Amino acid sequence: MTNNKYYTEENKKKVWKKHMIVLKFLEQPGISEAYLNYLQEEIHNDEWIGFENEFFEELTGKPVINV
Amino acid sequence: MTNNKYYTEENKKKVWKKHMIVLKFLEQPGISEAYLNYLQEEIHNDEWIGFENEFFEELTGKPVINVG
Ligand code: NI
Ligand code: NI
Repeated sequence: MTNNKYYTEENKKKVWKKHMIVLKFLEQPGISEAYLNYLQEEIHNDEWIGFENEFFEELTGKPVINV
Repeated sequence: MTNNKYYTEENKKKVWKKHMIVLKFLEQPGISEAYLNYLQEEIHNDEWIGFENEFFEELTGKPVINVG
């Protein structure tokens, strides 16, 4: 069974760093409130499956990572 | 700038999912533009030293990840 195309070490590193970039953006004024309102809207979208812990941590201001 | 002590598989999976959540937020009206503005203000900030490639891929709309 071929090795992963998507969830790869290089790609996990790239997402880690790009997530740092976006995270500083989310803390900007105006943007913060909109991210929050978006998160409140999205937890009720059943398009996401298996994402419950992450939505909660995001909604409650929990640290991104543990540690 | 990090020793990668918390760069663990569990945390990588967590950051993966969260970044998917945020990615859908960026596609909303207004937010993509605001994000590009932010990145433009941000390019010459020595806050992102060592982030150059990621920053550039983000600014030029290059894919989030590399399929191959
Ligand atoms: Ni609901
Ligand atoms: Ni510069």
